[PDB]
Amino acid sequence: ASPFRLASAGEISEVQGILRTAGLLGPEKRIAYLGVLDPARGAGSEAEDRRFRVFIHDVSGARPQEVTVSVTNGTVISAVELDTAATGELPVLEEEFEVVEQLLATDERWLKALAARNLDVSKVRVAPLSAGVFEYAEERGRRILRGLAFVQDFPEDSAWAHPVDGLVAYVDVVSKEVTRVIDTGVFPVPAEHGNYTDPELTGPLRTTQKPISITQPEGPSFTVTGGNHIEWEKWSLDVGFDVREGVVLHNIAFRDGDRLRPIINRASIAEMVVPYGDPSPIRSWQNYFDTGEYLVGQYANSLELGCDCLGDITYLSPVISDAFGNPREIRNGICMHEEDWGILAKHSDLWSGINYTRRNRRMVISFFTTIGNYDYGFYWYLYLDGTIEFEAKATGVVFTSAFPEGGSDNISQLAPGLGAPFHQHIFSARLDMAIDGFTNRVEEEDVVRQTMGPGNERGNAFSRKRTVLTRESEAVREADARTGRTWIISNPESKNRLNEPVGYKLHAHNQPTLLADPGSSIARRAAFATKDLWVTRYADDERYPTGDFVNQHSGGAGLPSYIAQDRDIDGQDIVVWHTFGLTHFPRVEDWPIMPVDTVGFKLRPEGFFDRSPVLDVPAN
Amino acid sequence: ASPFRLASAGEISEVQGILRTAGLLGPEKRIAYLGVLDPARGAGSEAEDRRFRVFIHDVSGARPQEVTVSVTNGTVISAVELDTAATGELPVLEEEFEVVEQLLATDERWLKALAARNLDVSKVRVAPLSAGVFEYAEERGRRILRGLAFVQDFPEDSAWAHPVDGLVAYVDVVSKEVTRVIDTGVFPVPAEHGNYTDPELTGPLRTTQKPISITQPEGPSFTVTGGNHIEWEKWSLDVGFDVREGVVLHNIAFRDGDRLRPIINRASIAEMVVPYGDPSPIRSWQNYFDTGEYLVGQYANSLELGCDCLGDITYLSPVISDAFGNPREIRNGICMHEEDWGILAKHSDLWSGINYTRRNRRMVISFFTTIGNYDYGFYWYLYLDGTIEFEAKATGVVFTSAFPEGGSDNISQLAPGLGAPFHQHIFSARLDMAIDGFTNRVEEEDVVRQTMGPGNERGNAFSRKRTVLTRESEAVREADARTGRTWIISNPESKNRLNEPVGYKLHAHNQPTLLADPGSSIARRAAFATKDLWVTRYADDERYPTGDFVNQHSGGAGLPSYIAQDRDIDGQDIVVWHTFGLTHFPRVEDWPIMPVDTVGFKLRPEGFFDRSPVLDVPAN
Ligand SMILES: [Cu+2]
Ligand SMILES: [Cu+2]
Ligand code: NA
Ligand code: NA
Ligand code: NA
Ligand code: NA
Repeated sequence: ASPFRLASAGEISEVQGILRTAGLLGPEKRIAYLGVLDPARGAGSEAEDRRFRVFIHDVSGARPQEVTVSVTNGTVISAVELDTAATGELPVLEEEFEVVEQLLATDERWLKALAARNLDVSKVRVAPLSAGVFEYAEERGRRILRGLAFVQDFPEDSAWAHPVDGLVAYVDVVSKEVTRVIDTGVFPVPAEHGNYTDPELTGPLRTTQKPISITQPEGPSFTVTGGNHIEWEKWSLDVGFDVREGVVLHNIAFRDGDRLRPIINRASIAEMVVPYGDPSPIRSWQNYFDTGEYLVGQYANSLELGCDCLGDITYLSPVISDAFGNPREIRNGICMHEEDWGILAKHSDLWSGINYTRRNRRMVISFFTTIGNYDYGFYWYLYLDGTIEFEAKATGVVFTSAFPEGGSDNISQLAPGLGAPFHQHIFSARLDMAIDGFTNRVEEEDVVRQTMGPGNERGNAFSRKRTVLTRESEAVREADARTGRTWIISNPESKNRLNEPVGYKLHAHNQPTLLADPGSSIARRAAFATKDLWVTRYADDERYPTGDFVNQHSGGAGLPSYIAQDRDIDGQDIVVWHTFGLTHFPRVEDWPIMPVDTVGFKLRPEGFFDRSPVLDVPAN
Repeated sequence: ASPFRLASAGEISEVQGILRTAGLLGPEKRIAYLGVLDPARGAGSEAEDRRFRVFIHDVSGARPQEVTVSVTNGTVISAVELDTAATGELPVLEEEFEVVEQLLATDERWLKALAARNLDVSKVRVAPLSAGVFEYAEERGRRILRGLAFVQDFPEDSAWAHPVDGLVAYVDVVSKEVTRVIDTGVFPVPAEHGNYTDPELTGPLRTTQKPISITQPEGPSFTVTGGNHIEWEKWSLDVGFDVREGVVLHNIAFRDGDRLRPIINRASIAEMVVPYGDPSPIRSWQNYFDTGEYLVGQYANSLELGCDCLGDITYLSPVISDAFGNPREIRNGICMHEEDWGILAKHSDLWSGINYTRRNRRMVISFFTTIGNYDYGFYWYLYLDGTIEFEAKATGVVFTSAFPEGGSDNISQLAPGLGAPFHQHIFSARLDMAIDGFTNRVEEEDVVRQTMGPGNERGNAFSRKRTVLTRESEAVREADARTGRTWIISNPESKNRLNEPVGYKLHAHNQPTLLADPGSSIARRAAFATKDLWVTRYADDERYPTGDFVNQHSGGAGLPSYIAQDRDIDGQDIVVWHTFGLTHFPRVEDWPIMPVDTVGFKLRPEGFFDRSPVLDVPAN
């Protein structure tokens, strides 16, 4: 009955039927995106209407469409033709990936380039990459992918070990034309293999690791109701899944005595960009918007018990649409479990004689996605003490190139002749805040150093200052680790027992933001990534920091255009957008498969409760 | 047989006998510090000599002594009388703590102050705190403690809830004289209790938490030999224990094929300071050097199975000396165990068809100490992939004051009338490096942004720069989170298979350093805490960043005096000193007992290995 329930296979089948009957899903059409729309603000009328948003691509070159459907009523609500030269192309389709390699295999220029390198075309894999927007006027309004080549010596070989540098091609995937083949010169193809399951590379496997057995003899402490509603240790939330964003958390609330207190209305990773920092023309266009261009949810892994998720695991299997509107289940795509998390609180008191220890735990909600060579884990954590944390885990195989003789300022060497270009992995968390309700504000908190003198005669005092962000034009903020800068989201109309506004503090990791020149194409298309924190006034249609149609969009859409409205955010329905990421200079230890590295953020209560919220945790 | 073995009870008993026979341990003497000396450089002669360093206090006012003893030979090696007005006082003795409250109970000024507040002297606990060095000329060369008062309503009451503000006393603990009683005015004593085991405060305990059972059916994967030598998943190290520093790690090495490769010769937390930022004269002198003044090892907790350490736990019970030279065992003072640590590496490859997942784990070595109201956990972690990490966990009860009517810029309000002064908790990690041997150097690595233009026509390139620190005078460095600053410790004479020097990268958390005015007493005594990174040339006698005798030492000793030697550190035997800490603005949720907060650092391999070191981890 809950409006936040996961999409069912029956809903998706109904959407397909509604589109087909309306004449919108002929044999030339493909569904590039399908997802449920969240309820609009003020849904306290119970008048549920399950609506789906659909992007429809046409493989014959006709204009694509954006369509909204009500499965409750069985009707098309609206259908708009899209001018993609203006508003951006649709996300890349899984079926377009294979088109690139097949088209290049019959192009005379491509074959001549491979022949010069004595490579068998049957052994050459082509990575199909998003194109971005650069200097090529003929690409405006066309669906382009760019291809980079790797050699696979045999069917089980890791092609990433054998990049074909000096060569790139551009492909129009609708007209099925190779527009350009660029050959800047022959580089040796690195010859060492990177097969991390080959015994010749691994050596004998270790026999020293003894089992760690994690079990829950009475079952887990959380309950799942209505398919996706979780209650755990005073937390309450709904676990959503969207094919673009992946796991989405709704209605995060905490049961404080007899009050269910809201904290976050919607939390998601709303974009993630991977920009490459190699100025070679073979790769200087390379920027992945994994969320906006590729849709990270549709490549979610099925997670295996004992290997991917260890312990007493509860799975969710979300349903998405394939390109024809058929429902597809991602079996065991989301893992949920609780974990011991060390000591929560401890004190041995000399005067009272009381020794006190309590243990912490966290609830984990995670999924893993694979986009070509990279694999990303998305982890949401809820702690007993009210802390909320996100962590991204980056692994997989690094993207490779030749390593030039005489070295490089922009590429690491991993093996003889094998390079890995510098790059970043940058995420945008969209936090639609609801601290004790929807009237919220953001304050920036800095440490304040004080000078020795009157009133501070021993020169020991220090303080802090808080600055309220009152309008969107002043709500674009940068980190300052040296001054301990954090941001507090508070509710000025809801006070704790000390008559202070209740709040939550955002703690960032203070990693570098986007490094590209501010005049670059990527800085314009990924403007969100140039600043650590943005605050906007909530609006139904302001969903992504990069806009709705990211693929081949010329720039400026999303957050820079939203904040130009300069709306009041002082005690209003607000959304916090936090940029955070990893700057990756690959090391030898990242090859041939990369150990996990992590980045994230957390929010901790700041006078939200009237005292510690974990006094009622038992001794265990 | 190993020279790095823990001190035995028999060794300590022999030290006592040697001191007694030499006439150095009469009834007026107290042992303020006793610990084993590490082998000197070049101990490859097997000529083992177990030597102990002893600080001997005299309760009659005679000069204290520093003594070195050889238990192997049964001799006093050297004995030096100390001029404490010059070189500092000895660490505080546990037995001096009770002297303060007892002496004040008979002082007419103290009793008049308590009578004005209608407090029963039998209910007034006095926190005995280190004195530092301020404006009081009569304290030079005397052993002073300062006392702050708290009311205990009944024997099991938490006195911290009832600070007696406006009152402080200074006590000469040798002459047993109260030198000064300062009463700046009557503040109401906060009346709410803070008894976190009282059902009236906790409410009914939760019944919702189901058990998490962590077991190892075949036992743990590590072995312990010689009492304290650990081998685990290619790591090798010795776990030491010192009464001042606590757990010390020796001879950290990694088995790479058939070579045992050193990484760190000695790792320890060599100082930790807690400066308070309240300018009230009642507290503006308040700075704890928990390591140098109090000795954190002697207050180590006995850790309980299932509560403090969960899983298959191996304990060490270190032995220390009491004040009379008798051995005292800290039963179950160190916990050692391995922990599952999520996913290590993962890739699902479209082209090869191979799906690959491996799980990570870490070895944990920890102890917990209690100093008055605060409790600190010290955690060392070793990971499968070569990462080394330290984490401090801060909990206990925050130090309190009155909350002034009309508020404060330097104190948080926790409850009606109850304040908590702002403060920091700052640690110094001393890392005596040995990356593939002792010829090491430090490079500072910054991200480099590049301008769009020739050679970078699309404005996407970025790079990095490394600066070698060649002399101690240029080796005092500050963090810069915005430029992604890290430090690399490398061995220029040991190269990986790509002909690059092997190295390890230090990743800091980039938290604020010491906030006090640079002209303050604490900035002079804790100079190490004003900068994030120091590099010195190894020397036997340069052990602590604050010097040997921290208590009431006027300042300048330790790191600032060491680096004035301006020694060569470019490919030499070097020591890295890393400052890191927490800046604590207490929140309501920290009261009445504080949930754990954490800070730390980590070191990751940087071309130390020829490829990923965890290819031989099995599928599990
Ligand atoms: Cu990367
Ligand atoms: Cu603190
Ligand atoms: Na446009
Ligand atoms: Na909001
Ligand atoms: Na002095
Ligand atoms: Na060294």
